[PDB]
Amino acid sequence: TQQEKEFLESYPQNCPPDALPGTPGNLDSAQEKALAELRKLLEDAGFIERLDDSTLLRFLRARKFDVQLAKEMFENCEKWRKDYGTDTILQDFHYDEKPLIAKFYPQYYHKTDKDGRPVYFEELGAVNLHEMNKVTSEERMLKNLVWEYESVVQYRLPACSRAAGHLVETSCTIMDLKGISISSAYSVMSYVREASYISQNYYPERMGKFYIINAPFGFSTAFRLFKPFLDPVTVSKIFILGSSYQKELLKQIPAENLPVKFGGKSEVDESKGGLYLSDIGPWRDPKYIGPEGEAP
Ligand SMILES: COC(=O)[C@@H]1C[C@H]2c3ccc([N+](=O)[O-])c4c3[C@H](C[C@@H]2N(C)C1)CN4C(=O)OCC(Cl)(Cl)Cl
Repeated sequence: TQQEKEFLESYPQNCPPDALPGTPGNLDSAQEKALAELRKLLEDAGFIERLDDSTLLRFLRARKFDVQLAKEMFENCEKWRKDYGTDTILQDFHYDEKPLIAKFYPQYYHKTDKDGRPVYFEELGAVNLHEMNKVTSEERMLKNLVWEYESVVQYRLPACSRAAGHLVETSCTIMDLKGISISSAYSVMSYVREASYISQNYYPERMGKFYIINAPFGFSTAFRLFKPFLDPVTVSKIFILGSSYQKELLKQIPAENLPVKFGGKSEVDESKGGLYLSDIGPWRDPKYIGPEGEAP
């Protein structure tokens, strides 16, 4: 439609030249041929939405540029979007529980990284599902996850792209394991498995950086010993850190963007919900909000 054209022209469209190959603005002739092919197949099948360069190149990158497999992945995602109701979830779903249960599984976005990525915080080690299940269900926790993802697509990434001066496609995740136990790890395992399935199949190439902090000794030790056998791309994206994580985070996230509790300088009003109920970032700055309007 013409409104989506205005939306896609409302923010920078190119990744920086030193980003990964196959990203927007950094295609060779082979990759460019694959995008046009993939696009032709999907139009011929009757798809109209989500055929912009950024979306298609993400599915291509997830399947090593195999057009047929990327089309299959796109078709699986679109089927889920119809069954789950994802295209209207921002209107349909209302997580009014959140103020009651946020402290039992803290999840919040807060500002951006040095590359413009919105930073997502998950205090998994604090999880208390026994108390969380008094108020809400796992199905509603997953709806809230998809709601956030959709809010990242529609609102946070376009604002982050404008604030950074280049296309921003991905998040930066900080997962805090402080307080995790074997018991609580098993309790959250079903949720995490569902979340990962959704992320990997329906949001490919949206993970930019993933930091685990306060990892227990045995978990941390395994990654240290197997890091040499891991893809150097993987090693640049995924970090398993112990209790001295502050300096590593500050290399990735400006001090004024990183919350105090994690070694930064960024502060929020603890009397008005604190970080758990906050959603601070460029997507709340009118200078960086385009025709999509401001996020809910
Ligand atoms: C619209 O896009 C968004 O809103 C992003 C998408 C989301 C995401 C996409 C894909 C994967 N993924 O491909 O797997 C993945 C995530 C998780 C974190 C990301 N953001 C917090 C939100 C982490 N994540 C994952 O599963 O974590 C396990 C590993 Cl493999 Cl990193 Cl240890």
